[PDB]
Amino acid sequence: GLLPRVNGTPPPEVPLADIELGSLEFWGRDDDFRDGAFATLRREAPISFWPPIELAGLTAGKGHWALTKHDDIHFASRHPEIFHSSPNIVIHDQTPELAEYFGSMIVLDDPRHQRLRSIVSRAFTPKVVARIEASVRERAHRLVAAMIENHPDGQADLVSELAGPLPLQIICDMMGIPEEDHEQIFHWTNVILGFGDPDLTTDFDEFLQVSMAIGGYATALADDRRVNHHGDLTTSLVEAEVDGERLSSSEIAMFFILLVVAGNETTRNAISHGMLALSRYPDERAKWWSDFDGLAATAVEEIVRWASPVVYMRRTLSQDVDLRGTKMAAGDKVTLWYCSANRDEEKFADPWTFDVTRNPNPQVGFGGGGAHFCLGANLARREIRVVFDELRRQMPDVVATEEPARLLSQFIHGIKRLPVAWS
Ligand code: HEM
Ligand SMILES: CC(C)CCC[C@@H](C)[C@H]1CC[C@H]2[C@@H]3C(=O)C=C4C[C@@H](O)CC[C@]4(C)[C@H]3CC[C@]12C
Repeated sequence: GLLPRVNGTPPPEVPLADIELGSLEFWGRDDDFRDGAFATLRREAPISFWPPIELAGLTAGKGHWALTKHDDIHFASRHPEIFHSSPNIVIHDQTPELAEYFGSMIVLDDPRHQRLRSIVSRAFTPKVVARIEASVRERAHRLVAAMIENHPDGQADLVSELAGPLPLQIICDMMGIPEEDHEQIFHWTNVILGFGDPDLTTDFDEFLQVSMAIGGYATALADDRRVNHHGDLTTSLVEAEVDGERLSSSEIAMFFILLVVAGNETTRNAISHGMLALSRYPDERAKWWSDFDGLAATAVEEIVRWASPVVYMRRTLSQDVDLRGTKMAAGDKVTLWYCSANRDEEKFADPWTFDVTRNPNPQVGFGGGGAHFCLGANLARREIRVVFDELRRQMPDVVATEEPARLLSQFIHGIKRLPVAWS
């Protein structure tokens, strides 16, 4: 049931008049239409203004300027003195009731951002990730083995059985979340980054119920670790002193929520889109499987470029900015479309070819660099690598058998369900 594709094919041309970045219906279209829309913007309207989507649109606040060029997204990322992460990194205004749960370091500027990031950043270094490499592989090995055992007919949903669980288990392990609570945590983060998709929720009170629930989970776990320290990130949070003063319970909960949402709702889509690409372009599977360790570094970078799991991130101007002939005003919202930068014809020879040997590969799936560069980048790369190594070893012919069920989202390039089959 997988539709045939030809590597290197550009999307059909999308007329400039047909693009509505502010409509839910646009984000419901398939990737060819979306990719073609962003190609048209790069060529004919590389900076342009759009209204918020209608999803909770009455409280969204103002519209935004869309940056579609790799170099413009780079400039914005590298100059937070102009393009601020405060007050929010999605288009929607962060209302007071949302700020209760989501006013974390990701919506702060330096120096407070850096002081918060430094509490945990040593647990995400390459050498620390190398320590828990063996744990990461054991968890991936066991999940892939369970897929074979749980599905003797050789068919299953890659997302529920592997792509979701592996990153979930790792970040829960690093936070010190008990094994019995994994499913509950994943349900909550699925809803928090699925608002607007009816398979997740379209009811904002249910969203607020979930946010309440994970916030209360976080504070209860932090309260236990304050009494009895463990060697986990939650204990690092309760123990930290920023200029002699400890974090508030509110600050601890927001930080906890940031880490588990980010760890649960990103890598899984790199894996699902990676499987889809290897299914559509079998020469690339054949190349990688023939020399997994020789090709893994370039293959992992190309999977992130192809998937762009985070579609965009917002910034806010503190001064007037005249960029590429477009005059934007102090206080305007500006959006950084990584999904577009990662197809930029000025930065990639042959952007429409999925090439697991690609080098160089200046992909900005982890953002354009700078102060908020993805804290989990090293971890995510290892998570992707070990999952595909275990699929290669245990079920080398695993392939998608249907087009995926796509998450309805402007922010997250989500695959909800991906049927696969193996011999
Ligand atoms: C392939 C997987 C992932 C992708 C594509 C991705 C993408 C991103 C992007 C685009 C940003 C914003 C960068 C910027 O503003 O310049 C970000 C920030 C962040 N990510 Fe990742 N992410 C991934 C996996 C993870 C994982 C597994 C974690 C584990 C906890 C994580 C934790 C974070 C955190 C904490 C931040 C905020 C950093 C800060 O504000 O200083 N991410 N991520
Ligand atoms: C992908 C990761 C790297 C980052 C995750 C960030 C998470 C923890 C946080 C940071 C800011 C939060 C959003 C917000 O402030 C406003 C709204 C509007 C509301 O109508 C629906 C929910 C939404 C999109 C929030 C969803 C959760 C977000 C993205």
